[PDB]
This record gives sequence, C-alpha cells and structure tokens, in this order.
Amino acid sequence: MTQLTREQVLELFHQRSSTRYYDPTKKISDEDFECILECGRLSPSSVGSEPWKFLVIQNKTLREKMKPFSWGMINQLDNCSHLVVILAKKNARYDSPFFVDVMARKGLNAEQQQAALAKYKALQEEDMKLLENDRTLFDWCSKQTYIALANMLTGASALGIDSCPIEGFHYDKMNECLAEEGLFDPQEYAVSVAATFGYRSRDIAKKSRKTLDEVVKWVG
Amino acid sequence: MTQLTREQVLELFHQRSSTRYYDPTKKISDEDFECILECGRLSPSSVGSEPWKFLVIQNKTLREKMKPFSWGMINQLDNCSHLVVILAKKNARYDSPFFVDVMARKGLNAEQQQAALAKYKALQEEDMKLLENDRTLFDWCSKQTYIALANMLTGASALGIDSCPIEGFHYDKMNECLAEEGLFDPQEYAVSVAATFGYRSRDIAKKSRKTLDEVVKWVG
Ligand SMILES: Cc1cc2nc3c(=O)[nH]c(=O)nc-3n(C[C@H](O)[C@H](O)[C@H](O)COP(=O)(O)O)c2cc1C
Ligand SMILES: Cc1cc2nc3c(=O)[nH]c(=O)nc-3n(C[C@H](O)[C@H](O)[C@H](O)COP(=O)(O)O)c2cc1C
Repeated sequence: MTQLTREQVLELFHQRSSTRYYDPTKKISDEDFECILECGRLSPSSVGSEPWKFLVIQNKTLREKMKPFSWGMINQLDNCSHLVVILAKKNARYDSPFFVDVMARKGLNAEQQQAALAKYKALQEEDMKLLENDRTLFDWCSKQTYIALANMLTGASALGIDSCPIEGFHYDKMNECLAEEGLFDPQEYAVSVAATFGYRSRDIAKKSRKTLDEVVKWVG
Repeated sequence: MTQLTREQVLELFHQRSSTRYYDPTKKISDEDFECILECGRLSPSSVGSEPWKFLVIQNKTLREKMKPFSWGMINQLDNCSHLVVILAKKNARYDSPFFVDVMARKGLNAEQQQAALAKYKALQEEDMKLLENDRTLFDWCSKQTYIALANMLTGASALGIDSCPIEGFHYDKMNECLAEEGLFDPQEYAVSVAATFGYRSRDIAKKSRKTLDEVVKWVG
C-alpha cells in the first residue's frame, strides 16, 4: 500500500497549483498520462454511477478552434501537453438504460436490482430532489465528475506533472463545438469541466486560502 | 516535494474504497484528522471561491439524531471515528459580499477588482448560465465542494485512514436538523455532501469500474 506521513500528504496537496503557463517542449509520456486517466477512472462516484467521459483533445486544429470562446485557457491551449474535457451524463434517471449498466458492474441479481432501483429512486426523487428538471439531474452527475477531476490533478501532481482545472469557457459554444465535431451524443452527455496537463514554464503562485479556523466548525 | 511512482499512484486509488463498516475501537488522532481537513482546505476551486464549510460532527447525540433520515450511513454513524458534513455557499453571486472576500484573499486592488467582477459576471451569467435560479448557482458551489471531498478521501487514504463519501440522506431534513442546532445560517449555506472517516473492520472490496477504453475518447 501507498503510505505517506502527514508532512508528505500536506506537501502533495500544497505543491499542486494552477498552471497557466506551460513549457511547449515537454510532453507527458503515454505511460504517465495513462496513469493520470486511471486516477479519474478509479474515482468514487455516487451509487457507482461513474457518470463521466474523458475526451483527450490532442488535435492541434481542434484546440485552436476552442480559443475564441475559452478565455480561461486560451494561452494554455497552445502549450499544454494534454487536454481533457470531462463530460457528465445527461438524464441519468434511476430507470434509464444507463443505470442498467451501473447495476451490472455491481453484479446485482434480479432481486438485488429491484432493491437497488428502489434505492436509486428514493435518492433521486425524494432525498436529493434531482428529478425536478433535466438540469438538476445533470448537475448531480457533474458533481461526481469533479471528484474525477480532483483525483486527476492530485495524481498528476504526485507524478511531478503540472495541471490546471478549467471552467472558463462558454459552455453552450463548447458543447456545440465538440458535438458538431462528432465527439459525443449531445442528448446523452454534456460538457462538465476541463483540465490541462503539462510542465510549468513559469513560477507557481503562493497558495492563498482561508484559514483552517474559518472553514471548519467542530461540533463536539 | 512529494513524489510517487506510477505504481504507487495507482495503488493510492485502488486501496481507497468506500468503507461501510468501521471498527468502533479505533480513532483517528487529532493530528491525522487535521491533516485530512487541510487536504480539503488546500483544494482548488473555481476563481478561488473556496465555497465550502466543513462541519465536524463528533457529538454522539447529534449523530444519533441523524440516523433515522441518513440511511446511506446508518451503521457508519455509530462506528466511524469522524464525520464531516460539507456545506456549500448559497447565492454566491459575483456581486455578493462573499466575492468581496474572494477578491480580498487575492490582494486585488480597485482596478483588478472591476476586471475580476467583469470576469465573474461573464462566467456566471453567460458562460455557465449559473444565474438561471438559486439552485443552479448553489450547485456550482457544490461542484467545488466535491473537489474538497475527493481530496479528503485521497489524503485520508495516504495516511492509511479509511473513508466513505455520503449522499444517502434526506437533504431537506439534514439541512433542517443542523440549522436547528444552530450550526450554520441556512440563508448563507446548505448541505452539499458528507463523508465518514476511520478504520475499516473488513478487507477492501475489489474495484469494479468501467474500463479505460470505455471512459476515455482519444481525439488525436
Ligand atoms: C458523492 C458520493 C456519495 C456517496 N454516498 C454514499 C452513501 O450514502 N452510502 C454509501 O455506502 N456509499 C456512498 N458512496 C460510495 C459509492 O457507493 C462508491 O464510491 C461506489 O459504489 C464505488 O465503490 P468504491 O468507492 O469502494 O470503489 C458515495 C460516493 C460518492 C462519490
Ligand atoms: C472547477 C475549476 C475551474 C477552474 N477554471 C479555471 C480557468 O478556466 N482558468 C484558470 O486559469 N484557472 C482556473 N481554475 C484555477 C483556480 O482559479 C485556482 O485553483 C485558484 O484561483 C488558485 O488556486 P491554486 O493555484 O491553489 O489552484 C479553476 C479551478 C477549478 C477548481
């Protein structure tokens, strides 16, 4: 098993910073980048839903086409080693074909599936109130994809690989772009969040966070 | 700098599983659990919004009060060492006082603030269409808190401490419950997600995930 001291764990999450300036001469090995993607694939997700898809956008022409509506990463698109656009599943209702696969991956038998479907329905409809509209239910999947996002960042960091998480683009324009390019079915998926990966070309900014006393309330 | 091999990074995310059964005779040390909290505090977040608050629910009475509407952690409420209920910030509009503190942590002068506010309005109103209603704006904050959740699960795993993310509870009753105890302002925050921590009483269940070829689309 992988074990670290508190000092090592602190440094790992302290050393990961948002890299906005990448060295264009350095690329991540195929072995290293596969490892990053694995951090995403292995991430936990609510009821094992795994509602993500990781588009890896290495095509230079597609990257260029995104610049005019991707201000959050416009200078990173040229220089980063790798770009992942994470999609989230649309309409992941408890009764959709999508949850049939969720349960098959669990090896549920028919009676367990009936209980699981009741669980999912309760969670979605009553506990979490996700079935109000398409957007709330999509955002539930999206939340899960940010878990994958976070583990990919941390995993990149552990490998000595710099990253930047990315929201700064027009989402309608991004969805239209990528869907028009044939990269996903827009009725089935939509863009959730993005992230660049590479090796920094400039200095990383000092961490700036709220204090621990500001963000924690102990209820003893 | 903390550095891991590819194999160690994989094992970090294979060894972490959702712990349903905690040994009640085993407690996380105060130092270890502060380290876990630091993983969440140091997490990245969109425009550095850090829109989380971490409620550490150690009180036994209060844990017991939560049991009847928290089916997703019924046995865990009793046996786990530590419980965190993560809140996300409500109504985190670009022009809110919440964002006055966001810019202040970034040391922005007056000119930098008017540019940042213009960037925040663009992101919320046009790019991400977060201002449709209160819930879409909340769910944006909630997505950031799932990064902090992920990093606390991962940091715990590197310390050798087991965890389980928790959505399985009635959100309306839990909001009502924690607010009634006077633990947060329901008009400023709402419950996002929860997580248990401690030491597992059973061996790790093998991962079941979609394959890498199923979740990755390479666009060369
Ligand atoms: C956001 C979220 C909420 C979850 N809620 C619960 C819960 O309430 N009860 C539970 O036992 N597991 C919960 N889990 C754990 C998942 O069921 C689990 O991650 C999935 O089945 C994969 O198993 P693994 O994490 O052990 O690989 C949740 C996971 C996530 C990411
Ligand atoms: C979901 C999300 C989206 C982000 N989008 C952007 C982006 O579009 N452009 C950018 O340069 N930074 C982006 N960031 C990075 C944050 O601005 C950054 O994490 C924070 O301001 C500074 O902290 P750090 O360097 O400690 O990560 C984003 C971060 C997250 C979590």
